[PDB]
Amino acid sequence: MDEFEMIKRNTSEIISEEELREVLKKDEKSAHIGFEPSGKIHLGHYLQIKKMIDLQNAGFDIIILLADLTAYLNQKGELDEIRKIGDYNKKVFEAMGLKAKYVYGSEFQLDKDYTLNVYRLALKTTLKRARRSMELIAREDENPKVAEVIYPIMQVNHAHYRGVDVAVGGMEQRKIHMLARELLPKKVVCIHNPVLTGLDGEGKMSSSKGNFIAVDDSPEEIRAKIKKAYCPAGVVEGNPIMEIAKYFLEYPLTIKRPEKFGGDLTVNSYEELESLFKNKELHPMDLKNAVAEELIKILEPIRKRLLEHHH
Amino acid sequence: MDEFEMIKRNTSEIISEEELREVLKKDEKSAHIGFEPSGKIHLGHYLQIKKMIDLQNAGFDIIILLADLTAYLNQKGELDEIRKIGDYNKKVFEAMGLKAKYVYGSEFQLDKDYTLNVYRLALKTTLKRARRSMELIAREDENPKVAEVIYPIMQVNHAHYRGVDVAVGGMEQRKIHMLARELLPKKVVCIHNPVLTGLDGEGKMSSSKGNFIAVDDSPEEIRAKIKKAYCPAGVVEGNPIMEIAKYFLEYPLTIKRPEKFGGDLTVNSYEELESLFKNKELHPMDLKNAVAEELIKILEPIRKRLLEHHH
Ligand SMILES: N[C@@H](Cc1ccc(O)c([N+](=O)[O-])c1)C(=O)O
Ligand SMILES: N[C@@H](Cc1ccc(O)c([N+](=O)[O-])c1)C(=O)O
Ligand SMILES: N[C@@H](Cc1ccc(O)c([N+](=O)[O-])c1)C(=O)O
Ligand SMILES: N[C@@H](Cc1ccc(O)c([N+](=O)[O-])c1)C(=O)O
Ligand code: NA
Ligand code: NA
Repeated sequence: MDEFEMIKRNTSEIISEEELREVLKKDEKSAHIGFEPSGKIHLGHYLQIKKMIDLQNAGFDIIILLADLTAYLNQKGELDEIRKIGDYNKKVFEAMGLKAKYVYGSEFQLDKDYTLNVYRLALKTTLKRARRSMELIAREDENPKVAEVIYPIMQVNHAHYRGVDVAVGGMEQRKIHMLARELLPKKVVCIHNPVLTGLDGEGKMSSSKGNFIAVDDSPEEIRAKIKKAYCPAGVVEGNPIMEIAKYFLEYPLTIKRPEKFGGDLTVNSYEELESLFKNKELHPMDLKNAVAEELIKILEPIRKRLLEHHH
Repeated sequence: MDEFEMIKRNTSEIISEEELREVLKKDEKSAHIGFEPSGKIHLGHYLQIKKMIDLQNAGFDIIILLADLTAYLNQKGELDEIRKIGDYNKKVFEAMGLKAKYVYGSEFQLDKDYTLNVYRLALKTTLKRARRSMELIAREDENPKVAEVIYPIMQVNHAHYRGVDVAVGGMEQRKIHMLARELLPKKVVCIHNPVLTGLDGEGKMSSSKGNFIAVDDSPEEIRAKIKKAYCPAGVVEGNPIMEIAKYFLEYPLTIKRPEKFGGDLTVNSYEELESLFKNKELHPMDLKNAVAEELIKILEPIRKRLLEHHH
């Protein structure tokens, strides 16, 4: 497993693998990701931070944007409060083990030169394209605002401003990134991570949809959340519990079961787990129980680092 | 005729007359108008400059924005060239007799605080409202750009930034001004001047439609343009020649005619002219001839001031 395969692990798409290969030959390389500050940091965040750590171990210089200004544009409240959530988010990301350069968008995104560039990009971006690129990002609004279409070109310009080699995001970011790749002189390699299904199975996992597991949830909270989750037997597609097994659990893995249900079961790989589960050889409740306990152990260091701040 | 009536002369609407009355009681009062730089200055410009001179004589401090940045947003070309046209436009406005403070939008519209305000207004302005407000302003584009909707909120913020008492524009500006009146804490009095019909009668007079009389056109040019113009007998509505008689000619006025067509005719007022013309007592060609000669004499000082620069 070389650096390229490590980086590709568990991604949905890399635009493009040949360009990424060229980047990996450089000694000095940069990757960045931006996060609108969020009041709870959940497994979707952690999946992305995990990817930044992968890149960091591949020799990348890592930048994390606390995207306070685009969060303001996306109707998340005042800037001062957004900034305070940003500082909390940074502490969580540090607790996750990421030492990086943390920057607030408003530190530079209001400079004359940045703004002039944003306006130059606004001349090249159609309203229709801008709106399409925000479909999975914009706060729901029956009356969309001008701010919605300024949002994507801020994110495009950021990649230009920083000269970063690689941009990372969830798949929800992919249309903004392909806009960047179309408009900017330097083409950024984009790495997109899968969108986690929320615990209800109804939509995507989000801080605003109340369908997430937070990295600092208590053990009892996690058990309850998993126990209630959508997880139909034989079904992997849109199964949030199977997703968690695929992206966060360490293998080989021992699923503990009562002997009257077959007793303990050791899987050496997610793919092994997947066949057992598709073949209805693994009951949803036994999967839930194992996922819950292993995730508790996975998140424990993060929760304890954050709880030590209170102590 | 007091200051209020002088200011109201030949306007299409004042939003609102009661607010304007309150402004006129102040000793220190400000009015502004903005112009995207234009390669030819025409009678539509002159009508608006005439209104600024009216205000100036009413004791208003006058500001003229050479709107280089919004012109850039509206797809009029580079900024450096736009700025050069702006400087030419200023010289024409001076030749028209307006001594004022001339400012370029880019001198201040890119400052951090200005931009932050623009983004705050973008949170309160719907895309639909922004687009509607640009219907008569935006360059024709089958694929409208994000820049189109940033444009109006720049103009709104400008009024906020300057704290001006009065904003002046053609009626094409009225939806942007009513947006300003809705969003800003200080309500600006808006004075709207009529939109001149182009010489073809087909649409509005514009620098880009080639249907205008420029203030520096030669006498022979003006005669030709007027001679070719739409001017149907008995019709005042959308008659560009009658419009010119109403907004630019001095009364009383002598229309010279051959005796075989009734001989010279003296009208003491546009309204007099209008009845003679509606009653088909005035032939279009005699109207054209008089309009042409009087307009030539009206524009002569402007043309000579500008021609003295070459000399
Ligand atoms: N769109 C990201 C936030 C973001 C990512 C990258 C960026 O460069 C910027 N930005 O420039 O403000 C913002 C989100 O959904 O959380
Ligand atoms: N179309 C997406 C947009 C969206 C998704 C998730 C979110 O958390 C937010 N949000 O915070 O505003 C917005 C949706 O399902 O709503
Ligand atoms: N919309 C005006 C130009 C303009 C008027 C007033 C203004 O404040 C600004 N502006 O702020 O850039 C621009 C035109 O059609 O020519
Ligand atoms: N809808 C208007 C917009 C417009 C009018 C006049 C103009 O000069 C320009 N322009 O310069 O782009 C634009 C039109 O008839 O085209
Ligand atoms: Na080296
Ligand atoms: Na006084």
